Amino acid sequence: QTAEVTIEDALKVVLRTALVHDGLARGLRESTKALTRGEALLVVLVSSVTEANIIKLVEGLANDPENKVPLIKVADAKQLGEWAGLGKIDREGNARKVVGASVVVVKNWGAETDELSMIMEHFSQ
RNA sequence: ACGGAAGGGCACCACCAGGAGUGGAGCCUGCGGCUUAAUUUGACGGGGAAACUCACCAGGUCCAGACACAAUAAG
Repeated sequence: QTAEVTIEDALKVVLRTALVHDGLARGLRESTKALTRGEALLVVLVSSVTEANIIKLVEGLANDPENKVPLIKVADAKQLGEWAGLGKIDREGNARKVVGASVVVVKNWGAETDELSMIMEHFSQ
């Protein structure tokens, strides 16, 4: 469905603070295995991943989702890597560069419970 | 200080009178020695002793570096 900027930013900060809570699965494989075991409480998929194959497989389970499968889209790959600790680590004075991720799962919420509840309930519409 | 000048004790780790002996024998056990891949080692070691005790040998295994720092990395 139609993705807004508030939704995507609140989402990347959800990945940011639920990353600290030791509750993420950062990668295509770890997130697909996260969704096969019923461990994904919310999944984040990047809207700019070049190869569409694995996505054409995840977009078949996105258009027809299960009762325990909520998803949501972000804007870029390198940045969704960044908020998951990967991609980049940029704070007021410090910087460190890695490479960006395609999809990331939130297994344990913790410090972002009401935020992932809001994000998942506004994607219900 | 030192005496190997002399004088006393005062003693079965000294001598008399003995007693039992040991040293000779086989076996035990400790020390040295040689031999050994090692025959662990101190000068009784609570040192009793096939694993343990092993501290010595022939080989087969693990587990290494706090960290800092440069690349990689999430496709």
